[PDB]
Amino acid sequence: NATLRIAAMPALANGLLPRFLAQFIRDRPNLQVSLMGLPSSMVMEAVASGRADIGYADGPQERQGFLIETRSLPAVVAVPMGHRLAGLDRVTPQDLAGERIIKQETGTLFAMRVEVAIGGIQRRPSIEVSLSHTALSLVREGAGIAIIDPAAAIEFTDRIVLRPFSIFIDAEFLEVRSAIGAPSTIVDRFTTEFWRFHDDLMKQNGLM
Amino acid sequence: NATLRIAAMPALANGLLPRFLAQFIRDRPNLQVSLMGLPSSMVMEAVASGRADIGYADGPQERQGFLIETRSLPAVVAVPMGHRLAGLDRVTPQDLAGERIIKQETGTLFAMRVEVAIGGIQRRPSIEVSLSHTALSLVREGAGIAIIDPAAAIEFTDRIVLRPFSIFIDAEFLEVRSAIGAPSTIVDRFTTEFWRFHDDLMKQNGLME
Repeated sequence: NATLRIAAMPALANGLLPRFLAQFIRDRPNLQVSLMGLPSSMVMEAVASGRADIGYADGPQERQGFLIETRSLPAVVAVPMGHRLAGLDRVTPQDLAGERIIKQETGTLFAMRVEVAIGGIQRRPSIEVSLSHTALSLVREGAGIAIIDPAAAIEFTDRIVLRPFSIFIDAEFLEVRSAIGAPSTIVDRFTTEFWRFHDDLMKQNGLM
Repeated sequence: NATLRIAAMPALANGLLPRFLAQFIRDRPNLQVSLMGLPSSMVMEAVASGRADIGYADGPQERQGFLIETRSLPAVVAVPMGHRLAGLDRVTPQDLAGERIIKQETGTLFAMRVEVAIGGIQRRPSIEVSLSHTALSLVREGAGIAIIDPAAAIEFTDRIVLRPFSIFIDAEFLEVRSAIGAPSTIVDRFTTEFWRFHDDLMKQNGLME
């Protein structure tokens, strides 16, 4: 009960999770925590094999053998400060014509659906990245714009403007636990308080 | 129709490279760039197979068949803003006594050597991570301390403090190119201009002398 082993996709594992963990451990100085950043596929493996107590991954995943909590967050467009797209309430694919859109080969279903959504839109030669965080870094430095999940965006909210994407595309987050896992109060408390933290943070910023 | 393909380890791929890339591409409007984050082992394969023009990996690495430029910088101690250790000139292992030191299990020789250097110090039950960026996030959020390479932590210096580590553990960065690969002026430009960008920034913060 003084053990908390977490496996998560690098998205949450590098943003919202360390942020919430910092608050969660204030009560518990003797708590031994492991926060491992893994691909979504290996996150499922870590939970199933018992190497991790909680798993966080990108949907979709096969549910057999797992207890799963889910969230769906609409796609948003991230633009530099003062960019003309900040003048809109809702950004369409056509509004991206002639922009330098950062392409994200992250391997998620979300990223793929996003790229086809803007498949016929004229654009300048891209910068193709492999991480959502890297894309946002380039937008912050003014190298272009990106289409993302809002959870990845929230730690860039000061130097970057967000707008809802006109195409209805949701990013699905999974909280994963083993259906035959060991009863744990600390895991119950963490998973419960994290979603509350997540939901409150997203709703406060008009992202949910 | 020039395309630049760069594979890099988390240390440079997450911070310094994107920041430099934004500057490098602004007056090259029709230049197409790919920046793929990969493990150091996969970076070597990316360069060896031609799937990447330039490679950036942790050291040491199998040199045979490559053209490699080397950087080596001392390990620094990353503490939260206003932490007690921020008032010290150098941080000794004994100075880290009773501190929450985020354990980094990244597979690098640097991180492994680091964990050996502080294995004789009694730490609080810390937080284990597999990503150096996760450790830096935790330091920023005030969750603990971390010994890390300066080039990966330089992007976090807005909210964290870097102090010299009294044990001289050097992180080795490699610029990797195919010895067989055809000559390229855009690559010659990027590689040398990046190192000047890297060196200047490290010197500006006393992380390089």
